[PDB]
Amino acid sequence: KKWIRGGTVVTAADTYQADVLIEGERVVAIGHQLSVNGAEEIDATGCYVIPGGIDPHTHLDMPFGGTVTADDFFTGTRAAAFGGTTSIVDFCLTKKGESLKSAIATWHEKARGKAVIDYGFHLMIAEANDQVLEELESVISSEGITSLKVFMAYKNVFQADDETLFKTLVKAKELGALVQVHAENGDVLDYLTKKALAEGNTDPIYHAYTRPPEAEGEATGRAIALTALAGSQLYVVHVSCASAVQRIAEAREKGWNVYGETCPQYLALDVSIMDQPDFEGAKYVWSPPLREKWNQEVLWSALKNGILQTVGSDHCPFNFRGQKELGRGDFTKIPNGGPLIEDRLTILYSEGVRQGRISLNQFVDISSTKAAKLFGMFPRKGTIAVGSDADIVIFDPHVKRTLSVETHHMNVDYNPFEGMEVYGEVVSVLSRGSFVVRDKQFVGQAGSGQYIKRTTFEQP
Amino acid sequence: KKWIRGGTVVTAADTYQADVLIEGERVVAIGHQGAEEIDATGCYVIPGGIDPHTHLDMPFGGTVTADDFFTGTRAAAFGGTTSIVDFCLTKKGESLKSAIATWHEKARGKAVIDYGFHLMIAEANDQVLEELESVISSEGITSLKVFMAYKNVFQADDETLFKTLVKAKELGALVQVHAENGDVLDYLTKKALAEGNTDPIYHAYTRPPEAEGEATGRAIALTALAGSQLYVVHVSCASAVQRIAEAREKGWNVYGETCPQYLALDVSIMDQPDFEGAKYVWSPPLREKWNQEVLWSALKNGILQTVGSDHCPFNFRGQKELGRGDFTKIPNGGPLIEDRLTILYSEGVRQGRISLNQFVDISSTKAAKLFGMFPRKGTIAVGSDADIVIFDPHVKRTLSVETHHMNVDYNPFEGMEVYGEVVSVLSRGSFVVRDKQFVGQAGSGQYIKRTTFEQP
Ligand SMILES: [Mn+2]
Ligand SMILES: [Mn+2]
Ligand SMILES: [Mn+2]
Ligand SMILES: [Mn+2]
Repeated sequence: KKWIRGGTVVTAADTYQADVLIEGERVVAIGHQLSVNGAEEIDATGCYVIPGGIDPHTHLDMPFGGTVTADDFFTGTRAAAFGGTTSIVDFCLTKKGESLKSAIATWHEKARGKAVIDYGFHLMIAEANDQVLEELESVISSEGITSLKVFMAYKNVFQADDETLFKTLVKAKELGALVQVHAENGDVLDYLTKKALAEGNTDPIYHAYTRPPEAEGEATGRAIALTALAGSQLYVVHVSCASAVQRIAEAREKGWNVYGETCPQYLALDVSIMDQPDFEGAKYVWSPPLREKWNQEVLWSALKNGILQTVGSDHCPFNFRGQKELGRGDFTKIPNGGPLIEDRLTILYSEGVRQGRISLNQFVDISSTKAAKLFGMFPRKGTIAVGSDADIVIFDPHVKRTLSVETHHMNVDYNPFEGMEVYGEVVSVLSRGSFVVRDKQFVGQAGSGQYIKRTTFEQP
Repeated sequence: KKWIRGGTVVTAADTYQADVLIEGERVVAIGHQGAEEIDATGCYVIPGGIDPHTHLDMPFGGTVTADDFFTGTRAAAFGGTTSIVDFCLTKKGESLKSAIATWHEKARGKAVIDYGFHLMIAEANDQVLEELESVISSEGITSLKVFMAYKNVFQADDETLFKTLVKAKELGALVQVHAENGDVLDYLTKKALAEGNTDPIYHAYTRPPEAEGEATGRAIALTALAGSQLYVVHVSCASAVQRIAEAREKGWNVYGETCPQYLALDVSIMDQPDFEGAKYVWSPPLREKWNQEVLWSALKNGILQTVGSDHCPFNFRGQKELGRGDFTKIPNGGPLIEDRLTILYSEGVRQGRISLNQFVDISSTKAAKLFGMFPRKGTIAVGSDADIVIFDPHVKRTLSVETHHMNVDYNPFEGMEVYGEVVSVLSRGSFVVRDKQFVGQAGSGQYIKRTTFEQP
């Protein structure tokens, strides 16, 4: 038994002052004057009390290049916890000619004992031959997985043809699974990529100009069209640019079940930061690339008027030295990815709520709740109500602080928002009503995290 | 020397009454005040049809298209058209020159009217990208079909599609696309068989408009990315006109074509008892009647700008019969070459959807300027080849197999009451048809070597 009193609680809907009362793992009662017989106090006067961040886009301990992502399931989840997030959903990668159960098995072992907070998996689909379509039944029922990434880019590495894409959409309809897509046209990027090399433009900046917004717009559009044709449901990850928001809007006007996600870097960074003398642009090499500043407003507007509806990290980080160095000679060999898991929550807060782009209630919805409802964790996660796992987060909105590698908790040598002056700070984080962070101290234990078995798809 | 007097001449721009004067193969002077007279009092005098979408003597299935380059071009001439552009099909692992060679031989001696070639592109590996220079300079070819559908038969991936667009930019070639998503159609197709829906009607429901809208959108997006120029063939539905419109508003060089069947027929005609729907099996399929208005509006306000037949005909007996058991085997195609000109007239001008001037532009001129045959073809001016057509707008007549000139057992517009009739057709100032008689000779037709791309 724990007792948070003094807090102003904030959810996707409600904003009120009251004490919450946790017993075991779950919130149990909310109000004035509860029955707190002999239970641990926690003072939350002055602070906001909010549900835990859910971060539906994480690639922890992944290979990309012959090298692996810096954070593991321990370093990763900890950093998430530090930066306000209590539950992640990671991308289980399948390898053509692939026991689907054996890939999953691998991702479980990658977590077990390391993870401090709760976590779930998405399942990547490489080919959708008869073999794989069969296995999908097992996984949705037994293995607690009900969402499915298809990459339309990374040619000869992860890329899938329209066939795979469509068969997977129609199955997903049949089984009740959200399909997700990395919507860029591999084929046009490969050509532009191999051409820019032909001409000796090897700098990291040419990572951005070799995958123009027109190519995201196109694949997003395409993936929407098949979803329409299949009668299925879509979640475009990482929308970076206006060309795609346009395509998502358009479909959601015709009432189809299309969904959208950004990340902070597209909300808070632009291309100009890559044009930088020495290898400094490799800090920003990730896909889709950073875009022109015009697009930040459009992305924001979309979140605000409910056109996009979740925010993830796409945390996939690599060290500037040694790792992002593989590829001094050419940008194709820069492993693509950023360290974004930690600051996410608070940049949403500081740049968004605090400068009047979204409401405080939307900030929760956009970082926590809506991601639970799409990925079938609701109401175990993503809210403060009676029954809900006690994934609470006390949050002090008055602190002003500068984001930095000197002070962050991810296991990497840089921070893409290095130097950003920012409001808000994570005081304490509970996961199923146990401290992971207290007064900004790691009091958690490795292995405490539990796998979340998600339910099948249901609108919002 | 020939002398057409009494005519009211009609072009893409002009409408006036005057005598034109042909000498040799070319119009030579026009105006008021020992040469062969031809009376055109009462009739319209207009430039020859150009039909930029023909598949004459083509294989599809293990069978071939009914009309050859003789029967075909004659029928065109009968129905008002003087110059065609046919689709030279390339096979993977393909001497590009040898494919062309084959398409020349298919014509030589058979063709009665003038003709050119498009070049199909199957793969755009280094080999083929190299050859393309020879062809655009030497072989007179400056337009290129890539099919995005017919999986494992003609279909190209986005790679081939993009490379070709960027090369086209580089050489000055119009790229053309058949814009349906092969992949989604294959699934829907093999699924509709799984369930035992083998009637010809399921040809239409296995390739919904959404899939044309998609490939159209897609092929437009690459064009933007390549800075190259596009011509979507056969736009059948609103989903694609939408996509074309949108790009043209942003000022890219995207072009659009329909055919009469999509202006004048709808799906309901397929739902018909016995194998009668197979008469309408072709790709894209007939659409709901809502779309005909949208297509017509586009032509009118200059969103689409050309009209072709996609003439690719097969006999209802024996040939269309190939797939009584299942619609995948029905060779996809219609007999559309002959009536095209006059359905554009009667349904379009006559019922007040287009102007008389636009009728020429939409059937003749604009196709010349996009395919690089202008001003040799597609107008009545001093210098232009005398591909004239005397045209009587007052005749009422019923379109029928009993009376048509294509070498096939049916007519898809069979029974349509229609205004207008082709009296006489000149090709380079020689009669191909006189007072509705075939006075032409096989082999008289000449290959037209087209120039590179330039706007409009
Ligand atoms: Mn991605
Ligand atoms: Mn990702
Ligand atoms: Mn076609
Ligand atoms: Mn065709």
